[PDB]
Amino acid sequence: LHKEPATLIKAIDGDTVKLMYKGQPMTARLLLVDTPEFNEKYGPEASAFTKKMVENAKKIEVEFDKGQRTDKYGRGLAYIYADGKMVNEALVRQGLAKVAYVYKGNNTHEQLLRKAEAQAKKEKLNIWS
Ligand SMILES: Cc1cn([C@H]2C[C@H](OP(=O)(O)O)[C@@H](COP(=O)(O)O)O2)c(=O)[nH]c1=O
Ligand SMILES: [Ca+2]
Repeated sequence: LHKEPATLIKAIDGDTVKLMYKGQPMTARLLLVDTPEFNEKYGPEASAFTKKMVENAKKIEVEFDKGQRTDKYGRGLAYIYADGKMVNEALVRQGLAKVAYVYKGNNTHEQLLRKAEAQAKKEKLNIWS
């Protein structure tokens, strides 16, 4: 896998961000995770976390996995990094997302995110509290 540069356009919610990628807008949905809806517990906290992470980054990168790059709603599917830190992993490690939507052939970072989830769960953080 490889990390490609992109520019933040706007944060959207806990697991969706709008990026300028190769000069065109992309609504990127984070691979392998599920954040609560804004009307669910920890929803606002998940949105706030991702917004702060992407808005404070000097450098955002997009990394597609090996399988499909667009979902059935027209969103890009990727791992997003903010100054070298993966947003997908950070959300999970904070108990603000669960590992979810794990489809064959787009699951490179599955083990990594499940490690994170295990720690968040042990710590009873947020969703796991
Ligand atoms: C993360 C991810 C979501 N999706 C789709 C599945 C869900 O639509 P379906 O329920 O109609 O199958 C939806 C959930 O997105 P959100 O959690 O953003 O609402 O996004 C993918 O198809 N592939 C993915 O890798
Ligand atoms: Ca969601």
